[PDB]
Amino acid sequence: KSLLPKKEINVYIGMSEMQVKWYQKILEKDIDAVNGAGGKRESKTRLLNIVMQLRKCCNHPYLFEGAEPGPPYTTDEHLIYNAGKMVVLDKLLKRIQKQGSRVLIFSQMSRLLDILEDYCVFRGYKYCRIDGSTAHEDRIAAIDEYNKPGSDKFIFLLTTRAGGLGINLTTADIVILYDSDWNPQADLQAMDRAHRIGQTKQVVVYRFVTDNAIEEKVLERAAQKLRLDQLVIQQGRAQVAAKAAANKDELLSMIQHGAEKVFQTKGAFGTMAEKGSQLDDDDIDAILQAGETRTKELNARYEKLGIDDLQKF
Amino acid sequence: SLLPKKEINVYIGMSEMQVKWYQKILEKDIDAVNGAGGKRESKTRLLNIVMQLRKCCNHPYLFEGAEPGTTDEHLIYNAGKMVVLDKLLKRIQKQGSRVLIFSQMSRLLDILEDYCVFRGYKYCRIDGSTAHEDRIAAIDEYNKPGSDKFIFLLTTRAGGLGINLTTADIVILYDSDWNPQADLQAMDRAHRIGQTKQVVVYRFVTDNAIEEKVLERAAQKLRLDQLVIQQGRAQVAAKAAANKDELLSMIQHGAEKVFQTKGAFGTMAEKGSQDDDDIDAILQAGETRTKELNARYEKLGIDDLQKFTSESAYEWNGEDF
Amino acid sequence: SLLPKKEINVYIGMSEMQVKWYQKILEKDIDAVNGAGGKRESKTRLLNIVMQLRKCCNHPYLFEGAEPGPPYTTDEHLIYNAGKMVVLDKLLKRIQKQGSRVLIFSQMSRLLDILEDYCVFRGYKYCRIDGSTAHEDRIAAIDEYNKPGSDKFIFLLTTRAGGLGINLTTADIVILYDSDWNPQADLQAMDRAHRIGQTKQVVVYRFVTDNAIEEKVLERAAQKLRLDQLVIQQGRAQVAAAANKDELLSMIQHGAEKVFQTKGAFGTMAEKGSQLDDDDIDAILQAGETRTKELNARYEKLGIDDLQKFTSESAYE
Amino acid sequence: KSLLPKKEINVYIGMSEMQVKWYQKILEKDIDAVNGAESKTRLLNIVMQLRKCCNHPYLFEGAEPGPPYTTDEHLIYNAGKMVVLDKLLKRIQKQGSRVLIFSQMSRLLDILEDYCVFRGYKYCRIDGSTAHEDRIAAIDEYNKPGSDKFIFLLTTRAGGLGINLTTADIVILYDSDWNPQADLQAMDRAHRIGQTKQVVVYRFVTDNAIEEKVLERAAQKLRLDQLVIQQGRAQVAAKAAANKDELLSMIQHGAEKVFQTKGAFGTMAEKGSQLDDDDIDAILQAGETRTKELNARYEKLGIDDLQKFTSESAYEWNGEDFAA
Amino acid sequence: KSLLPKKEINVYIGMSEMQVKWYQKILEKDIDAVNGAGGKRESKTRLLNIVMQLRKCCNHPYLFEGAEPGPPYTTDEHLIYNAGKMVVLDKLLKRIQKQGSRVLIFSQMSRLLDILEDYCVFRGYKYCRIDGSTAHEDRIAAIDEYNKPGSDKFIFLLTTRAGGLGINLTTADIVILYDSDWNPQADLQAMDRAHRIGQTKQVVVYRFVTDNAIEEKVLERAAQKLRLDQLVIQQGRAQVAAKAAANKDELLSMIQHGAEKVFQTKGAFGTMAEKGSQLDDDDIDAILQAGETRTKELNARYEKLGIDDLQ
Amino acid sequence: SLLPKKEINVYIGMSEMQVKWYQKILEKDIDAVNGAGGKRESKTRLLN
Amino acid sequence: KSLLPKKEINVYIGMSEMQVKWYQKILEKDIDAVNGAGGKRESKTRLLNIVMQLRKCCNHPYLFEGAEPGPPYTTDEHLIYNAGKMVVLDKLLKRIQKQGSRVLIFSQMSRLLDILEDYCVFRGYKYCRIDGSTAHEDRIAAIDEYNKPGSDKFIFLLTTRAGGLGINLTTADIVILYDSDWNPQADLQAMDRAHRIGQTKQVVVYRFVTDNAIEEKVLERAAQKLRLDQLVIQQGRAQVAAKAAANKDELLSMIQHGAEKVFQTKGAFGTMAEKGSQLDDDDIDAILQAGETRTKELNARYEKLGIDDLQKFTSESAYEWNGEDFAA
Repeated sequence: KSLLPKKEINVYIGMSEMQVKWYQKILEKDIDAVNGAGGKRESKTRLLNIVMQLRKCCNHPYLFEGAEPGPPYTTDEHLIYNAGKMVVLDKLLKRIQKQGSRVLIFSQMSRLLDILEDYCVFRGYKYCRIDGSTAHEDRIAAIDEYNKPGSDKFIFLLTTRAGGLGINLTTADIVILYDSDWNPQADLQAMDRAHRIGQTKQVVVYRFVTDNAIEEKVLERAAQKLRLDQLVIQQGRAQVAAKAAANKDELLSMIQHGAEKVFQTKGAFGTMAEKGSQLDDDDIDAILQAGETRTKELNARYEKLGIDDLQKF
Repeated sequence: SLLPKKEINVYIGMSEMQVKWYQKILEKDIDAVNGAGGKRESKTRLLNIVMQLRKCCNHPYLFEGAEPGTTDEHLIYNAGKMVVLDKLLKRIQKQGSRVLIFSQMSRLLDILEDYCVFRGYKYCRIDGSTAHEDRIAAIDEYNKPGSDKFIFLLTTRAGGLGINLTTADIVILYDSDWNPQADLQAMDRAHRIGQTKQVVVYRFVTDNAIEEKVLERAAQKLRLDQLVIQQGRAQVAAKAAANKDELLSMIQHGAEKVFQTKGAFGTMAEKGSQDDDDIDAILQAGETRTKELNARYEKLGIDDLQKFTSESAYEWNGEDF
Repeated sequence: SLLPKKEINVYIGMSEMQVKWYQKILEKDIDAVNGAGGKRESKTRLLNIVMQLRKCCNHPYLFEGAEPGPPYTTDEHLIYNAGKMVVLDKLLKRIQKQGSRVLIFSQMSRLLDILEDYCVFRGYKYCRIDGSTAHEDRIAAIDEYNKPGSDKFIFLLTTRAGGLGINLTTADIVILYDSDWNPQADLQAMDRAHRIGQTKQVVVYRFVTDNAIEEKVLERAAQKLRLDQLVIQQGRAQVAAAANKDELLSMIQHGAEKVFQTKGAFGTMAEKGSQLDDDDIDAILQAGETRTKELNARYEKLGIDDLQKFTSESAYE
Repeated sequence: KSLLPKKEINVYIGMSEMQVKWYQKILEKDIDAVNGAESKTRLLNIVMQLRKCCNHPYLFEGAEPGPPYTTDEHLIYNAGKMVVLDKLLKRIQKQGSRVLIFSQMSRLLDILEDYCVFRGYKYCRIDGSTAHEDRIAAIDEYNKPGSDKFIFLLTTRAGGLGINLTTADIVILYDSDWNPQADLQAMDRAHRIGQTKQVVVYRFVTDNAIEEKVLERAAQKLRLDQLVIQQGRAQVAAKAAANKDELLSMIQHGAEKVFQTKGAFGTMAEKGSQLDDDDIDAILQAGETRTKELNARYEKLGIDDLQKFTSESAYEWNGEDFAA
Repeated sequence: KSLLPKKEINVYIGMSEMQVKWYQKILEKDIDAVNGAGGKRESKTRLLNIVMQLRKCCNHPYLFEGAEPGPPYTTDEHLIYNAGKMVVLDKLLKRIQKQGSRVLIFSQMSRLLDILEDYCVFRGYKYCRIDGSTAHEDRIAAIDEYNKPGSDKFIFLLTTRAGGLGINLTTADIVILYDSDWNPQADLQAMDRAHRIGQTKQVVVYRFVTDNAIEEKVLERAAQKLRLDQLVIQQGRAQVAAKAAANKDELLSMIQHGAEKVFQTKGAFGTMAEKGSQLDDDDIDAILQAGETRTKELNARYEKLGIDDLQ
Repeated sequence: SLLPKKEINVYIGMSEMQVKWYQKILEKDIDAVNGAGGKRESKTRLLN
Repeated sequence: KSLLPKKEINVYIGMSEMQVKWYQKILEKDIDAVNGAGGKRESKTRLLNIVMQLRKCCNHPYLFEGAEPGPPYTTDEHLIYNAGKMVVLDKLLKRIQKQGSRVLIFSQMSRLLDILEDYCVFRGYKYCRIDGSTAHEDRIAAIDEYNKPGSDKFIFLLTTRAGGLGINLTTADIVILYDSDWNPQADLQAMDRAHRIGQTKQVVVYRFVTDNAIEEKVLERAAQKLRLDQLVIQQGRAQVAAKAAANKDELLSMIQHGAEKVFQTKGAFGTMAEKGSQLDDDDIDAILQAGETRTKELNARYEKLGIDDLQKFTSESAYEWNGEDFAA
């Protein structure tokens, strides 16, 4: 049956004033690692921590303790306009529901799904959730709850880790990757819960990217890793074909090649029929001339082929 | 500087004698040739037809009873390659060049031995089923400064790895191997370190017969090998972890603007957190940047994606952040 | 057919003003220059000297209070106060005269700012990608310079700015004002114009301050570039260090015909017959050591291109 | 102290009439796989049987003349390597040299044990089934000054780490290991720190048989291991950052000439501030010249000539303990 | 949606006279390794050869050279009655087609699929084939052809290798494993080409097993590994729960436990309410006896559970 | 021979003073005891 | 020959007033990860940074930038009395030199050897050094020199992971592990530069451990992994013996067991000699009684051997050199 190609769209998002303060605070508390480096041994683990904190800031400031206005922590509109992605999500979901579409929202951080839960109740969105701490049959209980015909649920909150487990959620048609995994295949594996055989509608995948921040630069490395993985796949294909011996069909096409021309020939075959004896200096000069031309012709056909054009030969 | 090697295919016809044997081979198993065999069959009978046809393209005397019931001119003129070789060798000797000749079949080198005696050529020989000490002597005698020999008879996979015959400057592949590397390593006996002259390789290929089709399958296999070698860095770089240089560029990406900003960032600051039209402008501009990102990267080869070992050698900042 | 690019090091001196600043930088911390102090000192002190000498080899106006006193004008002193600017001025002039366009790369954005004032001073139409430049901006900057019949002439970039795979084949000359510490960075900047779609011969000019710090910087990068090539060229070695079918088949078939031929004993045994006087042993050891030398001297001299087994060798037929 | 380099000599050996019969029988009993037709498991069996035949026919059951099995000269003249070994050992003893004999197969050392008893050769043995206290009893009994022992039989993968038998100067590899690094450990039981005499290593190779082909494939992997070593050194140096001394040499370069300079420096001094086309042609001409000369100096540095810091080589012991 | 569970049935099959001759010949051509032993270094590699040949004999005698009646070859009923599995396959397919069912046929050996191709043509069965190492675009072309509405095909020949590629073949309802993979998950990966989301009918899987031969013994060893995979899966789940920290919901149950009874109490709590002072050692014996009683009871609740529960 | 160990849970009550403080703790944070915060609130409040 | 066993002695050291300030500064600048009294979700990557900084603090504060006194910067006595290990080392070396002993000093950090270099020159201590950035040409010019008779040298500074396999410095008798590796076998190699074949004197190894700090706890965690490696080694011994088939020596004792007693017997054997005919169940009660007695006795013999008593064929300890060479 017809499976429409998935529309994968990056939506670039800014940061709230609160996010800017925290993003600045994160960079400040390790400016020496940012400004220069330490011993190469030290810098890597020290920079890797900055990455996660900036990753958290791009997701939501409330992931940091004491950020949300002090106790009591009430769920109001502040939960949305204090995070850049929430503002985009709030209006994106409002349009998604009106067009009769159901949405899966994946995330790297379970504490962010916790934030999304308080938002869903604040807006009245019926939802399901698989964290990864979820047990085996509580997974299946949530899948069935969402896929049942005439379901009341609308959003399915998942961690990207628990997305690629062989679960099928074709009853949703829109995928929102709130943040991206470092392995592009893991994000690609999460998309294939809605865009797989069984889907009837157009799958649209929204990849939230905090523009002009660390998430925009990460997008370029994920773009590399997705391409290098594509090349390894191609090298395996060319390697299988290169290690492959001739088939029964391959041997036959070689034998029959020109066999008809031989059966017709009565006297002499080919270059011997032209001359056939006592090669003259000009006679060999013509063969070597025509041979070198045909030699260039053979090399030209295969030198222009390359990996991405493998399944021609 | 080592001059790149000239590789030239010499497409050659066949004699009247070869026509009869080529037809007899096609006839004694003609039902197999037209595709009659079942799929469960072995490859042996199909390969037997191939081996006999290649023998016919080399020299008809490879078949028992083919040669008339003496070493004379008929030895040269009853094989299309032998006619081409005879004048090609006579012209090679005059210009002072020395030649290596490779073959798949040791019994064809038996024919070339009688040829080199008929024409009075000095030669040595390594069947590859000779002996280590014997082929050491055959090598050194051919490379002896002031060598008497002119031709050197070899089978393609014979000498081993790294023997040196650079005192010869021309290589003739009487017939070709199934694996392109065996012929490629046969050329590299002459085209390797120490060669002072230009190495030229002649590949006898019987035109419009089976050997013309063997050449294209071997030409494919060489190209498939080249892509598997060339994309060898893909397995490495696809699993590599980020350098200090990589992580540093990730954290500093936009750090200048964030410090400069005293309100919010782009989407939120300008708009102020409040339209269908504003969001539809984001999805529009977002999808455009996605296409341009996909097109720019999904065309790339491994020359742009490969990470040199020297990049992790982070030494200083270009702009001291 | 894509022509191999021409890479040329252009060795440049320093103006009288640079020598003054170059001396001051060396003087203000002459202890570290002469290698004084403890060996426990962190790398920060020397690296700061490297930065200042690198800026000084680029342009003295990168130091505050260098440009002639207030008020500040943009004139010919912007050219003749830096040796690289003097060579670049006639080089750019000759580039436009021959109908060529040029990409100019740099490590420092504050230098591209200086080059901006130069391009406006000489009336050059130009584009700029900074690395501090938004995505949609540099897309338009790429397209502007790549438009057919483009007004622009010079493209100012930082060696890292654009990212992978951007195309600037509408230029055929590349000028590296200053070099990068890792050679792949500069090599990627040349391949902005030296890639598929480039019709004309790509020429790359690399400005190098002769007899100063940048000449010594360059040798190190050239070394690290040579190291990388040896690694990459030898990347096939570990996967080669199992056994093919043919490799196992050749081990069994080796000499098997001669075995079937033999009815009595094999070589050493047939000729001498399980009894060996001193002379026969002496030949065995002399023949072996001779074969041992020729075997070792043949393989210990080889390279990866001879040991590497093609994947098509597994296609046994 | 001065440690004389080891002399490694391949001793190419033929096969007795009995070996030829079995070698033919092995090839014939599976001539289908020998011909070319897919599982290497069928070939790996043929290889192992041929190695046994190159070593000794009595490793095959029913080969030795039927019961009773008597130890006589037939234990020697029915194996090509035994004939060479018996006269080699005889000369080794006459020149006052003692020999360690290694083998891949413990059942072959069993054959050598019966040989040593038949010839009156005092011996010791470490089989990798030998207790520590029994190993140390054999080591000392062989090394004690004025020792009576002459031959020491060991398995190549006995796995003794740091065993010292420097009181012997000759090592005989009856058959060869598939990993050349394992044999190099067996050599470095006599050729190690403590050795005073010239170490000579004899590697028995059955000429014109499977053992000769194995010998060539071992040299290929032996060279490939060297190439990996060199790629590793070139890799470490390529990722290495500059030292305080390396940064210092960069800073100090030309610093004296700058302090020496009163006016302008170099190009700006040679023709100041205004350059005609003749000036640019001279800079570009010398610049392209110095670029070619600079590249030529670095284009000549291959993997085989790299600055070694640690001095490992594929042709010396890994320090790796090969207990299989 | 409703996905009916798959019927997995082992079809135990005998051997033809020709198979017995070769099965004897294989066992005889190396009987000393079979009945006894060689060296532990020799025997294991030597036995692995015997296993591979015995499975070829259980599959089809024509896989051996010179076995098929003297060439020239022909496709007759001899191609069928000379292999036990083919005879059973011949009558099963005759019933399979009449009940309006289509079958995927897996095998470890492509040279056996080569035999099945000649069989399918000999009976007039429309088929497709995906061979281990078939080009990707050609590999896609058969999936689409077999699944297209109103398809002409009836049999789909596959290698167990080319099964687990993420291909979907739900338009068939019968799967025949001509022979079994040593890795039980590989055969289980082959069944899910038809028994997956999209299937509407009852999936039946026939696993051909040569009874009283090596293939029957493999069946026992393969079932053991199938259970060991379940045990590792269960150990992983039990490991995660042991590594898991308490929920906010778990902590809430800990705080609330007995909180209402504490608010209810006006004086002191259970043991201190019953007595409260330093009273008799009869009181301590009453607590310790009930304490040892509740401990035996408490341990009993959790010593009941097992790796198969986790609930 | 090592004798297996007798493991006994000995179940105990609280004094009148403890009941007071056990109530005072549950009272001074009665909202969290009833479960008031959203899923985003950290465990710190309940853990205390 | 007799190779005297190594004396491995942990010498516990305190911290200077300056070290305490930095140790406090390290803990305070990331106290939320240290406390674990709230969320306890904080990542390990944040702790690995705290661990690495506290290890530098235990070595020397001058590894932190801005610690050492501002201009004028001078190498004086403050290089010693600001680090607890330097104070102990300074007096340790003073006693070591007078008794005619030479010392190898190892370290995990090459930048610490830099501090030791300034220290060695400040006191007039002749030294050599191997970093792994010092070439083989320079290696043999110093190690093979250091051993030469009448050497002027007294101290040899090396990094624990210099990599030198088979480098032997038996002309030194004292090994100082200024700081410890997290793989004990890496420290074992550093010891086995002096405590190996060729040594004539008693090798003493001093392992500096900052008491009541992170270095004391690491030492206790190092003993666990060091102990667990012995168990892995011992389990391997039991595995090989369990997988071992019987040799002809094992088979011969089985055939010979009681064969003489059988050759001597001319009537019935054992139990059949007692009765032979099927007699009282008192006889079966006596056999089952005697059989159950011998069964418990057999179980007791093998239930009392257990691991750590497994027979030694190869002399590998977790407490001796791996044989592997370590490079950082």
